[PDB]
Amino acid sequence: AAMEELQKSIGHKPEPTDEEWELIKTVTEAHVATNTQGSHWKQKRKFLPEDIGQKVDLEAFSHFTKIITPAITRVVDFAKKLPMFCELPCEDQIILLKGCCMEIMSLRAAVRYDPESETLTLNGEMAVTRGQLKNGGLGVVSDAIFDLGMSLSSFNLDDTEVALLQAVLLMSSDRPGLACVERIEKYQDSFLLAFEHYINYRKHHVTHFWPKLLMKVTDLRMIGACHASRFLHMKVECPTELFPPLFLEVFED
Ligand SMILES: O=C(O)Cc1cc(I)c(Oc2ccc(O)c(I)c2)c(I)c1
Ligand SMILES: [As]
Ligand SMILES: [As]
Ligand SMILES: [As]
Ligand SMILES: [As]
Ligand SMILES: [As]
Ligand SMILES: [As]
Repeated sequence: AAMEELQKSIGHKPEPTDEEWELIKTVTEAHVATNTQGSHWKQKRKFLPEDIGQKVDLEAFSHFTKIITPAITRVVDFAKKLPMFCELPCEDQIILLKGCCMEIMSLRAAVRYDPESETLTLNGEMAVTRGQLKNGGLGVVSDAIFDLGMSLSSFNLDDTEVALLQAVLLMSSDRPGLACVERIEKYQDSFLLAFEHYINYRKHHVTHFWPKLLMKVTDLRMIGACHASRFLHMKVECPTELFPPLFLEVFED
């Protein structure tokens, strides 16, 4: 903990300390419990009819918002199982959640990318294509998520890495309106540090793994920001009635 810089300067790659291993277990379990069973959506997935999602294709949009509420609640459930999140005020809770929701949902869809069928599986239950997701309301956001998915294939991420990534997205102190900024940053730094150490232990046969991984954090933030804009365009090209209450609550002030 106190011998970070010096440990790096020598050339050693510090692995998780006992305190961090404990933190890693909590976050991983948090993710695993609120996410689909690994390597299961593959056999249980259902491809969306090729005729849907071939303006906003309201039919495809319909199919997506039908399962969007559970996807969102899974993210709240994840956040709930992290003590650091619970230590925070109600106002900060909501702000943090409204800001990372689409970032985490996208990472989750992205890691369930299948190069064979060239599809993503939403909620591990609905296999969709780039065009289908694009026409269903996401526009270029679909492109961004699929591009992310194709890229993540080489990273070979496990439940721990995806979980830590989600924790880093969640604890974003720059979220506007936050009140407990400096402690939300302490939490994030803590996650980032356990994360880097986890990566050293994992030793991916990939060059500059950590920095490349960090760039993904930025891409996920962009996907989120970009989706905020896609939501505005949705409220115009879509019947207000096809917007589940929680969907509206989380993305719009
Ligand atoms: O797969 C998961 O667990 C989470 C997940 C669930 C869904 I439904 C999803 O698609 C979206 C997201 C935002 C949006 O405005 C529209 I219309 C569709 C994505 I991307 C990810
Ligand atoms: As709680
Ligand atoms: As509140
Ligand atoms: As509470
Ligand atoms: As505070
Ligand atoms: As974009
Ligand atoms: As955009």
